[PDB]
Amino acid sequence: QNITEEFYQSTCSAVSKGYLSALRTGWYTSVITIELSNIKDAKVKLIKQELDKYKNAVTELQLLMQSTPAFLGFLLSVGSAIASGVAVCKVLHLEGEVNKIKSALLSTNKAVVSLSNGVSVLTFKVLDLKNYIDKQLLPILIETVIEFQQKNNRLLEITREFSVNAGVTTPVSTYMLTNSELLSLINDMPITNDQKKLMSNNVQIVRQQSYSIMCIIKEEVLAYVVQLPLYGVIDTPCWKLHTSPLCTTNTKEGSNICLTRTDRGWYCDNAGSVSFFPQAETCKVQSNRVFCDTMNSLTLPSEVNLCNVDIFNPKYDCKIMTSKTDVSSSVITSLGAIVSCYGKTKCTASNKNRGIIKTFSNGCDYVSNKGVDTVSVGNTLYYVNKQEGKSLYVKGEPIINFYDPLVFPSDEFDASISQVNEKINQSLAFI
Amino acid sequence: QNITEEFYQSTCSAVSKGYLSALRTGWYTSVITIELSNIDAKVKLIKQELDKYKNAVTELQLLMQSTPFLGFLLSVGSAIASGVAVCKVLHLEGEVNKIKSALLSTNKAVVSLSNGVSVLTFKVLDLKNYIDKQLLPILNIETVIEFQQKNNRLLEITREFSVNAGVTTPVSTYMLTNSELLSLINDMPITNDQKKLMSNNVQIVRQQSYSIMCIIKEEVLAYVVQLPLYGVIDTPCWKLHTSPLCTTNTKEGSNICLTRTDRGWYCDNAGSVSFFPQAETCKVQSNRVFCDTMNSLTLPSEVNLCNVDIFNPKYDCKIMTSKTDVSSSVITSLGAIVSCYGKTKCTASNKNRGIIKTFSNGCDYVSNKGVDTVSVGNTLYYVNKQEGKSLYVKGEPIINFYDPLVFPSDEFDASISQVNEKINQSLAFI
Amino acid sequence: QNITEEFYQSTCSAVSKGYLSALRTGWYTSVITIELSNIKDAKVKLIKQELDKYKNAVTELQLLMQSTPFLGFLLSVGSAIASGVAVCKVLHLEGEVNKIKSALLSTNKAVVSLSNGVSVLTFKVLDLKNYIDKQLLPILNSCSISNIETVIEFQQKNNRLLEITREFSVNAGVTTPVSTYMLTNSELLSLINDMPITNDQKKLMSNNVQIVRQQSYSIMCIIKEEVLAYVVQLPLYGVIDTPCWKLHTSPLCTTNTKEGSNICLTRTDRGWYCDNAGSVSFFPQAETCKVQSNRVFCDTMNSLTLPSEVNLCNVDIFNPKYDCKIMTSKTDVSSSVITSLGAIVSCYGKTKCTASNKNRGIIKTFSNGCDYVSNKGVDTVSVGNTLYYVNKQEGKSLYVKGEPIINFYDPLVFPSDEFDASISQVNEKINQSLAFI
Ligand SMILES: *[C@@H]1O[C@H](CO)[C@@H](O)[C@H](O)[C@H]1NC(C)=O
Repeated sequence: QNITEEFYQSTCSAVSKGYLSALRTGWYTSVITIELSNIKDAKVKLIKQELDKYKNAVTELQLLMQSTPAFLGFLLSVGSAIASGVAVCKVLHLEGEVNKIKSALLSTNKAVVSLSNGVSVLTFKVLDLKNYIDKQLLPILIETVIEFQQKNNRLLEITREFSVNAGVTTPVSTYMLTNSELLSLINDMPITNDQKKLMSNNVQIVRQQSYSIMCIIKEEVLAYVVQLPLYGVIDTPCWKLHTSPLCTTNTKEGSNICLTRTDRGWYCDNAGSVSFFPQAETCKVQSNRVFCDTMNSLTLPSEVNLCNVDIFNPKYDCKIMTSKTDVSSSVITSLGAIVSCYGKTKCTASNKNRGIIKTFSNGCDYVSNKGVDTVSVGNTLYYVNKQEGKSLYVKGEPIINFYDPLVFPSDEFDASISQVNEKINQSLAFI
Repeated sequence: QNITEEFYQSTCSAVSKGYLSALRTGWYTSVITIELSNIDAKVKLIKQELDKYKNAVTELQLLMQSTPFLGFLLSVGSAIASGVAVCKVLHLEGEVNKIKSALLSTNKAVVSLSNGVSVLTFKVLDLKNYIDKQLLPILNIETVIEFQQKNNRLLEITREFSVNAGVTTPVSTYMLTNSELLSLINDMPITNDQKKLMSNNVQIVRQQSYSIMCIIKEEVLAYVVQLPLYGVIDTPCWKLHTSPLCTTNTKEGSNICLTRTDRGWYCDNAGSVSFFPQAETCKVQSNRVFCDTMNSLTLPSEVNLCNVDIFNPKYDCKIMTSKTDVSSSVITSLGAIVSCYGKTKCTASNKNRGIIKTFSNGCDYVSNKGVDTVSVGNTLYYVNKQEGKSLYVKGEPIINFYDPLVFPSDEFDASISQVNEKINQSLAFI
Repeated sequence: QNITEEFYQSTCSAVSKGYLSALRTGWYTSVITIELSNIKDAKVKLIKQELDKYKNAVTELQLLMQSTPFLGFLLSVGSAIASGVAVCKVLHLEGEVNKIKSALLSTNKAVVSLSNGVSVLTFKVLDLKNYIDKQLLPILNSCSISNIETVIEFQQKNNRLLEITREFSVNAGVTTPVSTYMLTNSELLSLINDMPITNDQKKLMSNNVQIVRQQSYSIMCIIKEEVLAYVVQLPLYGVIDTPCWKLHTSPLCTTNTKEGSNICLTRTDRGWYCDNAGSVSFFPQAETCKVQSNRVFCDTMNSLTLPSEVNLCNVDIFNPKYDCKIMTSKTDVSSSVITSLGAIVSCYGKTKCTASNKNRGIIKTFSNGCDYVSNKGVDTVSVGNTLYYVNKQEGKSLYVKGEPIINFYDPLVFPSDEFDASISQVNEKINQSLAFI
């Protein structure tokens, strides 16, 4: 859609608006099964070599079944992403539970099984090795050799991925679940029509946010749980907040005070509140849609958005940190770049065909990506995002000029506007 | 075994007891060798397949060139230093020849290196034998397939080493098969109790092992597999869960917070306590916790007193202060800690019965008995359904003992005594 | 070369000198293309099974094309693949793939001038349209082919496409390091050789191809007009052979008997330092650099540009030209730092801190405070219940004797728990506390 961005000179921050939400709120757990076979000349020797790989893969999966679960980011909660999948896997260890799946997939490769614990799970049979080995390889004991290696390949690959990932893999590979299997799983998933179209148009993002959990191998059946994301929040407004240090620009070194907004990250409207994602690298952006997981979020009142327009508003205590580290840095935003230039650092913005077109002076400034290709801060070169969108420069006096350095708390790790004001009042009273 | 858990309302923390230790204290380094060879429509497939072998050897030669809350207090070390030491020995003249001669008659031998380390040495793939007897005279489609199967493991080993800078972890089944690993464990010069432990957790051994690409010389490809030795076994371990503890005043901006920063895994070890500040560095198998002592801090055993009496004089319990009253939850072994502040909706529900506990402002705790999920704001967390008894130790939140006008807020890494010291300095000025 | 190291007892820090720089400063973007074909008995089942893998890989690549893209907290925020994504955005323009398609008609290697002006080297590393249209089209248009060699030849020919699709699928279309399937050694060396760079840069990249792979990105881009194109982003080393040094720091605390009365001080400016264009490139997280013997490969994106006077903090932490960065606390836990030619040991409380030889046992027992031991005769360092191995690399260590600067401060007014402070900031806070008295 229409992505916009506003830079606030007063607080050295920028907000990118125009995004749509796709927040993970639930999990769909499906049981993927592979039917195995009960096993007690140069060409035939190749079959036994390939058959030993099958026997080793089963043994490795048995050993694998034993060892298996069966800025403000430090404020996040502690949870287990695969807990719902582990619950389905625990049920499969009950007596007769695997037989239910085995009987449901006797005539077809796709059925809905109601487990004993009550969970109704869609179950696939993606590879039938019992059918192949018992009917094609059992009576014998070059086309058979080649056909066997291709058919047996998927079991070997699934075993390798599970082995080097403690039985839990993410993203879900095409060997764990092919595109046709995943798309058909999405189509028959008991979800909204908006969710079906969303997941179908973003199959890769679904893979990256899914888990494959090695579960059980019993009664000639290998079963693993594929945990797919359910996006219960769709098409609500999201915005990304970029922050950078804001310092005074006094010439004499060591007399400068700094202030940095610590509330950077992704913000999305969610159920009357705002889901705040402090580590923006945990979200995946597709054009104008941002895919996040609510497990990596903090639930904040919607008034937190007021800190972008008025950092001194009384309705929300805007979070900042203070220091005297006036080092130069840059933040590449969605439609531009924030440049915090201090000291003797060379800060420029250049175009690919013409060289330097803007020289940044001391302080915090901003340039849009229109006509700009790269930004240099010191000895480092940064490439700006070339995505289309309008940027708006909101002129304002840097709020750091409002503070007296003699009483400014110049080392607050995780403070706020009111917290700094309270400390100033205590220091001024002593004077 | 018997997993128990105690929640301390006074300090907003919980301890899960009943675990047994398995701490990595040493390394066993083994030298894994693959013997290499110095080098029609159907033969065109062989020459294409032979180039894959030739490129993998060339790639390994280029690879040989490139030689191999309180977590910020951890020490700086190299996990593969012991394996690299063995790899440095293999570059000496005649050192590879000893391994080459020791594996002439068998695929498994114990070689004493020049530096003194006695290492078990495997020959897992013999390509010189295959190439010299079947492919040398030729330069039958069955031979082509036989070559691809024999050469497959070398391509995979080269592939894994290439995208991992020559050091891979966990050790894949291509670096070391289960039979090779089990036989390596069986002939390892360790106790029979340690052999059974490593054999019953071979995958965990893989996850805590390293494969170090080493040398390719004199028709021999050698890489070092570094297996963990668990020198601390079956000592008591406990996990400490912490969550922010804040006052619950209605008027915004007048609240102070306090959080115990000493969360993580704790295990008894040689008269002291090994403290693992980042609990994600340990692997739990039922009631046994596998950690690496390299990710631990050695603390006096009196650190345990912080759970029963945070104001005890024997240990200065570590805390951090702030005014960030955001709501959060911690899923423990047998329950969940919920820090609910402001206007946040914090509840605990059953899937068939709905909400059974509504958390009020402050720090509280719910056991997993009858509870399936915990909701804090817009986030849903699932509790552990494992069986075990929880004990709720009623207590006045210690944050109520402090005067907010002199309370040192925004202390990044402080302690009980350190906060008291700043309060006395602030009170004296008044 | 000659690696040396100096330990400063006064500040509980060590500097390792003698390294040479190889800093990533720019990106070279090349377009790697694979020409694909438009496609409408026991063996025919094998060919169609292998043909379905080709068709499934193309579909997966299409879905993949749809979804297209101590002081480290002070580092700048950027996108490492922005330059490659910018080139990939150009390839979505009409007729842009056709230009590449026509430019690689006669050769497998050509320089294409894009519409926006960027000149990119373009490779054709695999021609599947040539194989399928000439060998597989007549067979399927009739069936029942009788020599099995064609089936094996097809799967081997199709193998590289399957692997590239697999790596791109489980990595969101961006892979790093660049595998040999994305770009073979022969392809990479020829790409390096024809890269319009200095001969010094060519020799450096050729002798360290693995580091080039590890510092490169492969970005899946577009699949259109029977052409699969992905962008490989290779590192440009614009800073070469300048002096580098690594600064190791450890907490420096007092050793008072009464518990809880001790103050601590730690230099926070640890990391890699390299001379660069009159300033110093400072890499606070040293784990982001790769060391090859005595050459250090870093990426400037993980660096801060500091004035060269920052080096004065190693010889005189109280110098007036640069405000040396420190942090203060009262956390007297024991820890160790393994340096290039030794080990720093901060031993506090009742912890057992020793340095031992495997054949000779303990040769140094550390007392309370911060000390240092060289790797001469030392194999391991033990702090508490943890064992660390020292580097056995040859080199001279110099012990710069000095009284620990923490003894210069009065604990009653010492500003404890300063998360990110400095020498001057601590002095300023002390002066305000002393004025109140
Ligand atoms: C302050 O000093 C007194 C003794 O003078 C001591 O009892 C107290 O614990 C100290 N701390 C506080 C917070 O009062």
